[PDB]
Amino acid sequence: KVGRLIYTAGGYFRQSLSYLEAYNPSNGSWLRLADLQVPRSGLAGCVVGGLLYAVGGRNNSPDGNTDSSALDCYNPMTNQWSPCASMSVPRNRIGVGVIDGHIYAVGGSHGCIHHSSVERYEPERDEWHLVAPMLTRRIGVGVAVLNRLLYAVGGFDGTNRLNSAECYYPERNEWRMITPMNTIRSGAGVCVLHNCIYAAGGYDGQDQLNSVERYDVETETWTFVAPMRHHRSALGITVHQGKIYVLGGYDGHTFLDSVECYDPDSDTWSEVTRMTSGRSGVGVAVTMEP
Ligand SMILES: COc1cccc(S(=O)(=O)N(CC(=O)O)c2cccc(-n3ncc(C(=O)O)c3[C@H]3C[C@@H]3c3ccccc3)c2)c1
Repeated sequence: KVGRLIYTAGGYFRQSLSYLEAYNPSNGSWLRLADLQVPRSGLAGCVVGGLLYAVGGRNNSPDGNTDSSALDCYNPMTNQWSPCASMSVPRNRIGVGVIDGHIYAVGGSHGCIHHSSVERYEPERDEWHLVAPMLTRRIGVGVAVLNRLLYAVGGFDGTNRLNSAECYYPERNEWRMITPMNTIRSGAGVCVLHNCIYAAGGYDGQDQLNSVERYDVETETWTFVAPMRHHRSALGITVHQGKIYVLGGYDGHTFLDSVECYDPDSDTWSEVTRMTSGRSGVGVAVTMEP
């Protein structure tokens, strides 16, 4: 369990970014690691087998906006990125989750197209295949996995921001609606802690949010917990040693460098570190130090 870092990849400030940086909660240090081969914002990060994956996004640059179908793999042992097989379609503002060593890519946008499609990556075979699509088109969708079920939360369907959510049951290759959130959220951070799916922040169509609510998969209720100190949309999120960490985002005025940490035992947030520069739309995941 020792030696794990919080990795943040890509993001946005003025343009899409190629940064890969890793925070050590044990000593407060940040490390700058190998840049992404292509700058990307609106991507998602995940880890399988100790390897860090960067999935989808968009390269917003002065000379273009290119939505990404890319899957790239970072090995901390080598400090090198390697391309993997690309997805069927570009997916900006994507959500991803891992079930039993397989990466699920959910939703996202391609130009004005809002995807309901979903595809699954097999790392050993380096292949993507489409699975059943969601019941709703969703970009800026939050995704997390609990008890080998995959949850897609909120987002934007092309017309409305959403409080709805749904769950994918792999053995039936089927999606079902779950209880909707209390709050409309696009671009929230979604993660799993204990027996709940948490949705932190986002944009409700009017303001960036500091509220946080959690879905109890047993009781099927959404309950608010303590709000974050900072309102933020397009934040990064992960869980580490029983606590939630939120990284960066946009508060309506500033691209935040703030990293906050939620303690579920006390139901409190605290500010634990700052990123090296403010940014939004990062991918985040946890694995061993390089
Ligand atoms: C002012 O500049 C910025 C401020 C913050 C972030 C960024 S971003 O570069 O990181 N980026 C932006 C990109 O992909 O082009 C991005 C990435 C992931 C999630 C979201 N996100 N969060 C809420 C909503 C919403 O409006 O419902 C959306 C975004 C998708 C939805 C949207 C966009 C346009 C019109 C309607 C709806 C955005 C830029």
